[PDB]
Amino acid sequence: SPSQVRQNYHQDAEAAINRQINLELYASYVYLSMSCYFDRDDVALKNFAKYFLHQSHEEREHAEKLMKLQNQRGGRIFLQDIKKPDRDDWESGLNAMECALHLEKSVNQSLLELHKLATDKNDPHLCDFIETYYLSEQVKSIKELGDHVTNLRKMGAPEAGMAEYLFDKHTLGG
Amino acid sequence: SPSQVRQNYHQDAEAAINRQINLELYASYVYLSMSCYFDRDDVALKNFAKYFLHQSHEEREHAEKLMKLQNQRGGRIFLQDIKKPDRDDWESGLNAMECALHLEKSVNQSLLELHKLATDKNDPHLCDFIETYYLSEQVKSIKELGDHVTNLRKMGAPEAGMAEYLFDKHTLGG
Amino acid sequence: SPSQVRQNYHQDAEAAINRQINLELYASYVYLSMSCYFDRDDVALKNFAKYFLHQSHEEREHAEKLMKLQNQRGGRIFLQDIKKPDRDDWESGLNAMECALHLEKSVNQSLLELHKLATDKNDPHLCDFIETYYLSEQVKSIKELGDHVTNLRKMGAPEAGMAEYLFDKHTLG
Amino acid sequence: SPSQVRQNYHQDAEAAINRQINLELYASYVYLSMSCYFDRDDVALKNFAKYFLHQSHEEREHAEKLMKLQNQRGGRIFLQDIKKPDRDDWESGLNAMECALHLEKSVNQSLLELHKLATDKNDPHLCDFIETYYLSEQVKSIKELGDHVTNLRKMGAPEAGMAEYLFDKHTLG
Amino acid sequence: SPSQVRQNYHQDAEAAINRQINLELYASYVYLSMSCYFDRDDVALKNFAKYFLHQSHEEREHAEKLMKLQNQRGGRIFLQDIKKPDRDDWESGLNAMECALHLEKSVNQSLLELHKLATDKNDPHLCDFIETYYLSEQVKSIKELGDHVTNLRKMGAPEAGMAEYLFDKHTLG
Amino acid sequence: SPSQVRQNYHQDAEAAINRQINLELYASYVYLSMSCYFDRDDVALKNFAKYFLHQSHEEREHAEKLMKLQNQRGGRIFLQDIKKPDRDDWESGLNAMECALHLEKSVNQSLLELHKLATDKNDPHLCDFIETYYLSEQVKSIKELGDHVTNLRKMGAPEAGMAEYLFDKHTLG
Ligand SMILES: [Fe+3]
Ligand SMILES: [Fe+3]
Ligand SMILES: [Fe+3]
Ligand SMILES: [Fe+3]
Ligand SMILES: [Fe+3]
Ligand SMILES: [Fe+3]
Ligand SMILES: [Fe+3]
Repeated sequence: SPSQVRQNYHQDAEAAINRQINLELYASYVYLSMSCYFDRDDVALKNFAKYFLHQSHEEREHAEKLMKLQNQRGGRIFLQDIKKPDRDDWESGLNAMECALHLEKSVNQSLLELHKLATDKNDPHLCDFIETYYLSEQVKSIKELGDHVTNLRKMGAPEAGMAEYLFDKHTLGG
Repeated sequence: SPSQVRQNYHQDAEAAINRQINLELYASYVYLSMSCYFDRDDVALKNFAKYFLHQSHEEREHAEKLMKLQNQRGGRIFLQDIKKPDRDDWESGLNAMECALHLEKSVNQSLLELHKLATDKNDPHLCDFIETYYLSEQVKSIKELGDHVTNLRKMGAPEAGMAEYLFDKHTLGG
Repeated sequence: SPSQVRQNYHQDAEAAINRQINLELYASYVYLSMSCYFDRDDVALKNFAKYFLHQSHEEREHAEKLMKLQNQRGGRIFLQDIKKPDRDDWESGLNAMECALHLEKSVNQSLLELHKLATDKNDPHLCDFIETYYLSEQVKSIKELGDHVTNLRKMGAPEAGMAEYLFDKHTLG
Repeated sequence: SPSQVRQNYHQDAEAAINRQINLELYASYVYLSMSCYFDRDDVALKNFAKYFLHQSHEEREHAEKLMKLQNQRGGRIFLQDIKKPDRDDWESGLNAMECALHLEKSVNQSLLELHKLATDKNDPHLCDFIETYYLSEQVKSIKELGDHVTNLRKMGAPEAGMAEYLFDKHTLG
Repeated sequence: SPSQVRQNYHQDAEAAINRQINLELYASYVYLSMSCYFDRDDVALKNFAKYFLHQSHEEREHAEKLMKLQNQRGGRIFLQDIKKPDRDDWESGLNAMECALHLEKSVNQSLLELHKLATDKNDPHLCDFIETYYLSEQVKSIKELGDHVTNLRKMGAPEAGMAEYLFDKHTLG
Repeated sequence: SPSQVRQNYHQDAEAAINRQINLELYASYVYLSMSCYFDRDDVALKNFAKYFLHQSHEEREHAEKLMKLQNQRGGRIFLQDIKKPDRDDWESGLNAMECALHLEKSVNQSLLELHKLATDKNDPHLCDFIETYYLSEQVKSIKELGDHVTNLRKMGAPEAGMAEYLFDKHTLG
């Protein structure tokens, strides 16, 4: 019945990876929607779009790595519907960063509980895997997104329209 | 209020793109699933997996180009749920190619009707856009999957053991 | 009388090319006027000048390619006067971008009508020629101009001083 | 049963491609004959021969590119006899160019008939395939051949001796 | 009020530069009409068109430089209609060279009058500008067009049709 | 009536070359049929396709060299209809090789008769021409196709599915 490679891999941990894979693919789809917003003619911020397009592809990459982990440990992949993002119009550059900040913190919460579940079942490989390739990256993203909000707020976006334009050119342009 | 860049871009075409975007994103999620199936330890065909992963990212690329088209013509993007693949287990190498063959014909089928619509609304830009970047790619990709199914069939897949193993090395290896 | 190389080229289509050849040359002259407005000392926006001068050269290049299409298909070119632009002063960078957008949209409306006639006279080469080299760039340029107008509106041009100046260095530079 | 890759590909389109294939091969054979004529010791125009040899191999490629299309869409390649050229002695450099001009307009006419068949059966892939790789090249080859005739006529060929000799070196060489 | 940069720049000179700008744009637009003529399938002189297109682009660059002068000195550019060429059919290469020689001499005439105008108003910058970038160039152009008209006559154009063909390859190639 | 270059070139040998030209053009056509067959979606052997397409073009090179031979010896090229291949469906990789083997032996027989006839008429140049560029080349093609026929039979083609698929990669790739 079980996979020939399976060893110290609980069936609950297997299910939480399938949930995370879906939650990672959900993140990718949200960031893709954001990118499209800033590429609109009535928004027209290419480096906001380019930034969020890059973030979308990393989430696609994060989803694929869990799928490889699932198969590595002997667990089987089962995919669900990827839900559409909560909103289509994201208003402005600032709001998108704040929705993204919340999105990454939600993903981080799912990973922490996943790591908590991995610890409870004495799964040190899965605890190492989440520690190395995910928890560090989420802390880095959450801090980065927090910085972008901190500056945009100070600059006076979105009321002062010259704020988001100058952010797009300097911070996201290099 | 409406798009200042909009011109001769009928509102049904705008909607037909939104459904076409979801179709290309679906196809990517179908290919992603297939790639991971051959990555399982009880299937273990590396170049089958690597092949379908490439097809998935091309279907992702195709979706993003339609999303760019939507913004170019002054349309507005509205996203739906990306539905899961009809099955989780893809039986064998031959079967996945046959499922991919049929999938591409459904994607092409939609594009033809999208061209038919675009021709009836007298939109030469959207007609040439589909002609240039999609109909050529679909006919080429269907022919390719037709060739693979043939070779895997003649070789005796999947009951004959070396059929898919040798095909993974020779044809899908390079 | 008819040319040795003439085949499936309707006389209505032939004349429609010459009208377009004039419209492309007119668009070039409009863009040359715009470019010079920013070259003025009391406007002094050097990248707005480079931008519209480049568009002025490409509209000439578009006009040159339509002329080449006329001779390829055996039709005869008949040039008309080139009209002057409807205004000399363009006020600001934003206003010039908004005018340019309407110009490109009006040129596209001429190209769309030209494609219609080709379909109604069963000329597939002429339809392809317009599709391949013209409609693609119009939508692309229109979209680009739409972006420039959107950004400038939000920044607060032309009444906010640094709006157009900074746009000059960042987007156009 | 039909092919596994077949979709929106009519029976008349499939069969029209087979005729179009034989036409391109026939044209290749015509150009091949022209080329070998100028290699004769009593004609001896090397760049006339090398020019028409080049047009022979490009037709062969056009014929091979249709066969590629035939297999992609799920149709099947039925071949036919390639008819010998209507004449062997092409007389002069001017006459061969006039005969090639006629031949290229005939092939272009057949591709136009093929396009409206593809248009009638709502096959946009076959319409684009013809638009992209054939119609545009046929207009160029007809125009190119027309230009060559026009010069040779003004030079005074074939009565004028150095007309075809110098055209060989300058325009073709 | 006068521009901040305006100094020793008379309004008649300002107005005459704008009339010159139009004449430079007219000169350009004439050359393009010539270029289009030689690209025709019944004329088919490739380097003739090459030559006349080059002159069109240079006359365009001459006008753009005169516009830059207008803004440099403080003047303001007022554009006018660019009149169409006084004929559509240019008949021959020899005739187009004679019409071009005629054109350049007329443009030189205008600049000679623009120079004395500047001389009268004691404008040493504008006198130098015209001497440096225009008067020397117009004499060079007229001399070159003199040479081609001369060479084309002595060769026997346009009755000997091989003459214009060989002048296309050897002098303009 | 006799060509200025012609010497020791019997008119039977001239007529025989014209038949060989047609036979080489036939052989080129048969290979083109075979190549296209393996490019079908339901066959899908891309290197078999490449192998026979290469032979088709080398048969055209053989034909063209014979056409150059004809003009060198003052003979005149008279072209006939290129007959269509005996079949459209070539069945399998094995069958195509055996048909190719039969074709190369048919062509070789026609060459040996052409050489025999050339030896009867004491035409030592024509004998050497067929020895140097055709006879030695044919023996190789027949030997090479002999190997491919043997290996496919040994592997158990086409009944064993992997036979021709694997032969496609290792031998022909
Ligand atoms: Fe993630
Ligand atoms: Fe796709
Ligand atoms: Fe344009
Ligand atoms: Fe089209
Ligand atoms: Fe052709
Ligand atoms: Fe000038
Ligand atoms: Fe041979």
